[PDB]
Amino acid sequence: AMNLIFLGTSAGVPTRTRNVTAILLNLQHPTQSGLWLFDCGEGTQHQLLHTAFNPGKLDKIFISHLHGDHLFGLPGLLCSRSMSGIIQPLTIYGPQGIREFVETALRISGSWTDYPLEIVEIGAGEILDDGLRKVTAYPLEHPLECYGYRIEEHDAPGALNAQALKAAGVPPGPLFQELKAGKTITLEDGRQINGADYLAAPVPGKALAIFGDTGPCDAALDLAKGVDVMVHEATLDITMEAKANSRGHSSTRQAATLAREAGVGKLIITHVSSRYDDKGCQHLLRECRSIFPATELANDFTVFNV
Amino acid sequence: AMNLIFLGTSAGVPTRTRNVTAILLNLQHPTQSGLWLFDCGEGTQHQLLHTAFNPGKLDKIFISHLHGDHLFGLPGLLCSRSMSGIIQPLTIYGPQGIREFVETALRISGSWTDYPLEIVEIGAGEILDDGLRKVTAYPLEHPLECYGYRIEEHDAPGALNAQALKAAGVPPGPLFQELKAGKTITLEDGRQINGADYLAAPVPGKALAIFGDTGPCDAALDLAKGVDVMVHEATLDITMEAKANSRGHSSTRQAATLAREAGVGKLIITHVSSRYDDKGCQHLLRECRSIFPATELANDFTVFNV
Ligand SMILES: [Zn+2]
Ligand SMILES: [Zn+2]
Ligand SMILES: [Zn+2]
Ligand SMILES: [Zn+2]
Repeated sequence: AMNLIFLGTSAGVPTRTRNVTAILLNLQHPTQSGLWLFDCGEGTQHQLLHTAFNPGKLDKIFISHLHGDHLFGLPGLLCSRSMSGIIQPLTIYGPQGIREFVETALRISGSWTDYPLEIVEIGAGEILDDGLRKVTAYPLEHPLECYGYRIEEHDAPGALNAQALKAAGVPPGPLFQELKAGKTITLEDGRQINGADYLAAPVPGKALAIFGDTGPCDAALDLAKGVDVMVHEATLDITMEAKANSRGHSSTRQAATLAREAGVGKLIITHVSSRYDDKGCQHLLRECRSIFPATELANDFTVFNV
Repeated sequence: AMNLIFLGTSAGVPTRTRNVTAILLNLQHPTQSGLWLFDCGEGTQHQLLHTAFNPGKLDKIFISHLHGDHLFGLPGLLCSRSMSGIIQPLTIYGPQGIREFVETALRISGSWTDYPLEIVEIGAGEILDDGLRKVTAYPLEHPLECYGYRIEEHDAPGALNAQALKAAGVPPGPLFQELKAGKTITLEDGRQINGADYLAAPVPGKALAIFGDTGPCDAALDLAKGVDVMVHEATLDITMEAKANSRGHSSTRQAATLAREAGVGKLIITHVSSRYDDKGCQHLLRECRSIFPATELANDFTVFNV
């Protein structure tokens, strides 16, 4: 369950090596094994096309903000989806204007969809409840209304300790069913056993925070708070922190420090400036690591376990 | 002077091997050495970025029609142009709606340009006169208003035959200047020489026809008429001619036959269906060739001399 597949990792504009923003979320569930997409910069559909993922599995698309490097690319994807035989329904979630944009693009281009498409203009707060996980939007600091997304899968109820029960005399099968239900079923050995003393340790869910572009901000800490994996931009190095901050971006240290401040398992930085070359990106990594060793650099097509 | 650089050659949707439509026209002139772009499907700017062409030289963009596979990609290019330091002015020519599309995209995405941008809603007829060449729009048969573009460079006035003059006694230099002007300057050898009898054979210009998507149509022959190079779609093979024609497309034979009918030097087919693989595209080529041997298959990044 839960995989991140980076399609684009470049700030603002594409480069020979990194395409603009798009992050894929593979949700491997027993009955919810679908695909989710966070952002859609130009070329996203191309990027996808080169992977073996089934474009049909993708059912939801979450846009953080409407800047070209996170949005242009969506109209083409929608048309390509339809031109394939995909008919599985699709839902887009994003800030106001998202609907006007998509509609206009489709209108003028003489396009449609042969699959039901639902566009949802969102705002801060819970966005949806899978029944298995919930997504929550958090407002960030950026030139355009921009949301971060916290994806949390509800905690799994603690399961019965089969071994402990077997140890206690309860045989597998018959009264096993009942003890499962909760019944305080008594044993032929003259002894009552309350299944509630064996349904131990209810495993907590995995927590993921995919941020939208942002400079330091209040809500930032909430989104991050103890999440397993935190995806955060690191557009510029420390010496450019002011430049970054002025445009709604964060510096290497700012991201790492927030990681630390929020006690998150792993930090994945992206949206790196086209100004830095491969080595420059390793220098960015070092900056983050020397303030939070558990940081990694995303790359086009790089994968991550939540 | 005059080069075609194909950026995308795929019908409707991108593929692992061919991107959607975009054709580059390199105009190498003594004082007009700029770049021209015909169509802008998604990924066009990416495609460009991988070539050594100076994106700054590009000053004009011609859109045949507004279908996504010829249009999405334009907004991203404009933003990237501006994000570089490009300031050289840019002009877009295309059917109605082109302006509304570009503007809306830029508005919603919170973008601008730091270079003057001129959008021009066109219709049939001459589009511009370079002074060196003229571009003319021709209406075609397709689900959306779609124009073909004839680019003709005016004929070069015949130059003076230096040799013939030297043969006739006229020395290089002095009276050479005058004979150039037209003066019937007389020679010391007692003899008048009218420069008009030496300014021989006025070389005709090169003629290029970049078609937009189309099924057979009346105007098609005009656009094509004797042009040096004819770029025409060949979306489907002969056995699919009806399917093709029903959607505003042409079959292999239809394109070749029009080539022949119009007496054009070379035929370059593109906008091939993602349905055909490499071999299938060679089968498409054969079809064209057996009705007009001078046909070639465009490929992403393939170049052509007009
Ligand atoms: Zn961005
Ligand atoms: Zn942004
Ligand atoms: Zn087309
Ligand atoms: Zn079309």
